Amino acid sequence: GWSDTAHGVGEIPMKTDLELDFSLPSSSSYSYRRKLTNSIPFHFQMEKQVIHAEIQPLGHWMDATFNIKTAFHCYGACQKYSYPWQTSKCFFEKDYQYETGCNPGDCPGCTACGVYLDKLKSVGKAYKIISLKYTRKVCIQLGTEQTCKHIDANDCLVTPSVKVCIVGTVSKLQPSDTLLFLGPLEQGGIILKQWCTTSCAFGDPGDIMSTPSGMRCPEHTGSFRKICTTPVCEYQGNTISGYKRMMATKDSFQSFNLTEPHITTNKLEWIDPDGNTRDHVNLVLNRDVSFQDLSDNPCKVDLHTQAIEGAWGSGVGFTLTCTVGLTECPSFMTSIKACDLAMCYGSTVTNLARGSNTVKVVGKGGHSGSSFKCCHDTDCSSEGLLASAPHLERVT
Amino acid sequence: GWSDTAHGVGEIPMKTDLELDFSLPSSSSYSYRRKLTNSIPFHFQMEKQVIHAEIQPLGHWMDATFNIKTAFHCYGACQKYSYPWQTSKCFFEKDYQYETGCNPGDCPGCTACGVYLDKLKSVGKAYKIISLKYTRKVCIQLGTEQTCKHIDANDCLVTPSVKVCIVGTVSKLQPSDTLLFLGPLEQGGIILKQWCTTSCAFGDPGDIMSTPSGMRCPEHTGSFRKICTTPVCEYQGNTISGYKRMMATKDSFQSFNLTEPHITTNKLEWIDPDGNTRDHVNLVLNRDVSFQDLSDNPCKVDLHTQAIEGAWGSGVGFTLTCTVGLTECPSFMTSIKACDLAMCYGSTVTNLARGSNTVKVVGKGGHSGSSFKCCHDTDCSSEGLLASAPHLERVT
Amino acid sequence: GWSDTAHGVGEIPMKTDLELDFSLPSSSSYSYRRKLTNSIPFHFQMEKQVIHAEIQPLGHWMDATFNIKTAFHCYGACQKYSYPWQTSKCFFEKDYQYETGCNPGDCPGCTACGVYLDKLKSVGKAYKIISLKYTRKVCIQLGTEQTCKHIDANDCLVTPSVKVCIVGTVSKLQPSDTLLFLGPLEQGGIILKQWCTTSCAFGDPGDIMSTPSGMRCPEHTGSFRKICTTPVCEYQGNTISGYKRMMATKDSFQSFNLTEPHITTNKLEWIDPDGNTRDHVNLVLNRDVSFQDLSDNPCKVDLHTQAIEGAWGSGVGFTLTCTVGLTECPSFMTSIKACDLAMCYGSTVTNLARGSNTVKVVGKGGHSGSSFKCCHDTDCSSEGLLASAPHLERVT
Ligand SMILES: *[C@@H]1O[C@H](CO)[C@@H](O[C@@H]2O[C@H](CO)[C@@H](O[C@@H]3O[C@H](CO[C@H]4O[C@H](CO)[C@@H](O)[C@H](O)[C@@H]4O)[C@@H](O)[C@H](O)[C@@H]3O)[C@H](O)[C@H]2NC(C)=O)[C@H](O)[C@H]1NC(C)=O
Ligand SMILES: *[C@@H]1O[C@H](CO)[C@@H](O[C@@H]2O[C@H](CO)[C@@H](O[C@@H]3O[C@H](CO[C@H]4O[C@H](CO)[C@@H](O)[C@H](O)[C@@H]4O)[C@@H](O)[C@H](O)[C@@H]3O)[C@H](O)[C@H]2NC(C)=O)[C@H](O)[C@H]1NC(C)=O
Ligand SMILES: *[C@@H]1O[C@H](CO)[C@@H](O[C@@H]2O[C@H](CO)[C@@H](O[C@@H]3O[C@H](CO[C@H]4O[C@H](CO)[C@@H](O)[C@H](O)[C@@H]4O)[C@@H](O)[C@H](O)[C@@H]3O)[C@H](O)[C@H]2NC(C)=O)[C@H](O)[C@H]1NC(C)=O
Repeated sequence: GWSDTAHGVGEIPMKTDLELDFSLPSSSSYSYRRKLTNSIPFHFQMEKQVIHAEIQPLGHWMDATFNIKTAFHCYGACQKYSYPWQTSKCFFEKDYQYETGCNPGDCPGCTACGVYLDKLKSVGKAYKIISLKYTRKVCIQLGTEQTCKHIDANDCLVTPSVKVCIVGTVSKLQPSDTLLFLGPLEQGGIILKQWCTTSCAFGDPGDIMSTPSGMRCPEHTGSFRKICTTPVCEYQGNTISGYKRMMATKDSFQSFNLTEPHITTNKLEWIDPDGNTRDHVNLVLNRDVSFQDLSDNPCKVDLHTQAIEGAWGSGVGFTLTCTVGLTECPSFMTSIKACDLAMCYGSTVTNLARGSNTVKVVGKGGHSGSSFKCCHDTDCSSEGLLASAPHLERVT
Repeated sequence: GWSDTAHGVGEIPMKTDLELDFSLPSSSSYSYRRKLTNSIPFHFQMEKQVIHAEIQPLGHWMDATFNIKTAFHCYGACQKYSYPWQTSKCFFEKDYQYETGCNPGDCPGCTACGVYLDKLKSVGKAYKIISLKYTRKVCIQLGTEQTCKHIDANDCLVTPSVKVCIVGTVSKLQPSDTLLFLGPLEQGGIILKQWCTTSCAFGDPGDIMSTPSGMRCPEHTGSFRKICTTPVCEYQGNTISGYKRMMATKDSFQSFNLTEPHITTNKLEWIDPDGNTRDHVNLVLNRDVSFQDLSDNPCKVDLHTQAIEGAWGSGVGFTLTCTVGLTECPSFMTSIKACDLAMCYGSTVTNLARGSNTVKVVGKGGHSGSSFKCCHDTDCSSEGLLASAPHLERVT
Repeated sequence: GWSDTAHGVGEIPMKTDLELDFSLPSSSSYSYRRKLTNSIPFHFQMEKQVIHAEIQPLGHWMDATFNIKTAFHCYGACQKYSYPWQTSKCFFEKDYQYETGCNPGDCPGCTACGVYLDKLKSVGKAYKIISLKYTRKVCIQLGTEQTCKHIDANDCLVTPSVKVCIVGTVSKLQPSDTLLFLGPLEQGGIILKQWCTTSCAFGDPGDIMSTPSGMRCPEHTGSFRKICTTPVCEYQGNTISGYKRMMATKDSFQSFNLTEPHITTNKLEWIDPDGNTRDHVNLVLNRDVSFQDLSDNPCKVDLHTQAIEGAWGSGVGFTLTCTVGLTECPSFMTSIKACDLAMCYGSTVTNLARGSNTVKVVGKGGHSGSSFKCCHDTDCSSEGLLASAPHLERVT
């Protein structure tokens, strides 16, 4: 039956006017100009590849000094007086109250132990990658008709007589990677496969995180001990911060650079300047009547967003229930996408029958204000649906 | 010399009857029907891509409550009486016996500390990915001759006059990834790059694991302390379970969905419903006498499984020593595979000489009952060999 | 304008003499011989793929036994006497001096605790992967003119009349992976995604590391306690070494084998014997005057290395400032590379104008003696620059 999922052409090579087959750096453009005989001008322009990363913003990674202080007062109870470290942003406290052999002179009590972090200094911003999308802008002008589109990696553009396909194993960054920028985005980031998430301890990568909703403080896994002169508190645990431990071995981690980067709340956009990342590009110009666009179809698709579940800004994603009506075709195998005002975040291939169908699409990314709509090609539903906030909370 | 490792054709494009070049979603089929002139019917059917993951079954991940109880009895010795927590599936015990200042009234002893987990609830099944294989079923009918085969990704099918090649960077899942299904497989899983393996502590991802051979209990890394009234036990360590720590930040991890999934002891089979994963498909129909199958060869290959070492169900794999006899050809460069009744798990390219050769193939996956045989194309040895059980034991 | 970044050709398929399109194992060669009519001999030889991994050498991973000893002497002070474990390569010490109820008989003192590791045995060498590069040697002989080059994956070779392109999702190993060889390289390695780097504790993968600059000892995160007869030291912490914990579950990790491997200080070179890794190969022989090499250009490029910053042997890399003069062309979009005597480590695509330009290239890898030069094609600067030593130190 009919289907538009195949993005490509059927051709007779004998009838092909021109074929291009080359490898191009991701960071390179390409321009080709030849006059086609009848003279007909012909222009093929491919732009630099653009990386689109849906990111979770993690805030500022913090450096700090580890401190422990004892406070022994002979007065009654431990809670009745408070202690100097309790003004710190992050402190962990243990109180040895009404226990014993340990009384210093003049005291016939409370022994307050306190570990806290001060000299807090931001060392860079961190982002966790939800999804990655690689696109290139391609413009084709055959005579007086121009066609421009943004082509995804491993996808093809089909015009009445030109087919342009890209194929590239471009994938240095991975989803759920953690990007750390010690400076402005322009100066590049560091990829960290290890970054604390479910069990952030002091000294872990990402231990102290200054977020917009306040500070996020690491647990101290060491053990306390009361020494018995006035008692002194002792802590057996990690003293050195996660930042200092990473910088000491910093050259162990993978960097990645960014040219002209643009950033929003949930998305990072740049061009990778590494000229070694190459994809394969194939262009075929074939003006014969037998040059068939494989995606041609007389089918019509009506879209309505039925329901939504799941979260925005999540590597788990959201699930979008679509009501897809099909007319003018007995069946039609196609792709239905989840898109908002900005762009799309996921697609599902279904086999549609005459009449109404129900189609569920899993999207990944988006923000609080994204109104995700069911989309086909450039046709989306009239209405969109907001998703739930993502669960990204330390348990502490 | 001769060689069948190249899966493809040499053609004259002028003599090509038809060429198809398109990108297709992994989750999409494709059908093409054109009448070839002489009329000759021609049908090209490509099916959805099927993901084959050799998995290590890890059992049920468990949620639990952390408990600590003290038991002080004045009677002699600590071992002589046992304690209530010792019926729990997972408990860790420390006994302060015959030590000191700490005696409560009426006692002129044993102080039993016990941390244990109860309210154990299964929260999902977990699997570690050994290997990944992406296949598509392709059927070609030129006139009255039909050819169907399952093509691996980045491989080609060659018929007397048709060449079909697939090229796809399809690889979202990675080997040694950990898949967690909070529900039935149908409802999808979560990818976890961090999952405890060599040092499972309480609070780690995968801390409490209910396996078929019984329970697998996490270590508690905290420290004990006897407080001195009857003595009270104190524990400085993580109280919150790994499950609760992950759910609190669940939206941080990558999901993956599965359509019509099928599961065995060591293998998970499904179709990825994400329509954004696209591979490149190229078909060439060329009926000219100069259309040469590059893998054509008059060579004959005899197979015998010599020995085996290594383990089934292991990402390290097993090594299969093959005795490969070659006749009717001076040399022959080919691929020798390790396959069982179900399918194949690895292949090795060698350069064979006239007579007997020894060829070692590394396979990954399989199960206890798999009888791995040396195979060439569809020809395998008569006899197979069982492999060793995999070493997948916590040290505890 | 002009550009040589596109490695490929523009052709008329009708005028094509011969086209090859096949998939080949990475571990396979290929040879094709046909006589071209006028007879003209034609030879196309493709060699096995070669993996080039820039590695950071980590030294010998060590197995050990965990020991704890108490030393109580009644004499004055703890420092005045030293203790037997202090000859061990790795020991961690805690001294309970001048504290209290605990005095054994004949003593009216010092209680020395000592945890140490002995029976140290090397269990294998470990390497962290900086970067990966996949190359194949390809030779083309059309009549009396031969052209040989080493082609990178996803790149094309262009001769006056032949175009050879490779496209392959070949990427089992990943950058910043950790390779462990329990034996000689020939016998294969194990990939470890978890390998301690910023917080190496006893029991972590890679806990005890014998490096050329001496030993690297793990921290012991447990807690000490003085028991009160002469006092006994107690340690609550992990007793079992990282090696023993991995071997107990060894079959959980991914292996990779190596044929004829060659190793230097900063680079590992081999051929992957897995015959399932396949890339796509396309050859086009087209001797028509319209067969245009897309990289043809009359431009000339002068090179001078301006400055360098960053480190050799680092997954973060070094930044190379190049002075690139352009003559004979108004503009020229090209690739400028960072290479030393051995090979290249990175490239940057720029748009050059008439006259002098400044171009910054990020390289990854190299060694202490590498003199990195700015390069274009096979033309490099006369002078090179040394980079800084990488920061790869445990904080301890
Ligand atoms: C591609 O990305 C790379 C990583 O994102 C970029 O590397 C960065 O390049 C900058 C610019 O040179 C370096 O900054 C330099 O730092 C050194 C040393 O300073 C360090 O030490 C002091 C003292 O402890 C400390 O206070 C600093 O904060 C630093 O930690 C200075 O001497 C220089 O003058 C300059 O400030 C970065 O260090 C470096 N990043 C890393 C991780 O090494 C690279 O430049 C990018 N290249 C391009 C072309 O975009
Ligand atoms: C693709 O895969 C995704 C992940 O595998 C799928 O996401 C899952 O979708 C189901 C169906 O809606 C969700 O189940 C819902 O859960 C919410 C909330 O329940 C949670 O909280 C309660 C209370 O704490 C707890 O008891 C539960 O166990 C849950 O933890 C309910 O309100 C709903 O009625 C429904 O039960 C899953 O939560 C969700 N998974 C995740 C990880 O979020 C997705 O549906 C798949 N899509 C397709 C098309 O296959
Ligand atoms: C591809 O790579 C694989 C991994 O690098 C290779 O697997 C290795 O193959 C060798 C050769 O057979 C095995 O060595 C064998 O070990 C067993 C058991 O010995 C173990 O136990 C003892 C006692 O505890 C201990 O002392 C040893 O050190 C071992 O830990 C012996 O019975 C055999 O005689 C032989 O020595 C390796 O064990 C195995 N590696 C792993 C991780 O299992 C594989 O051979 C490679 N194949 C090719 C074709 O290159």
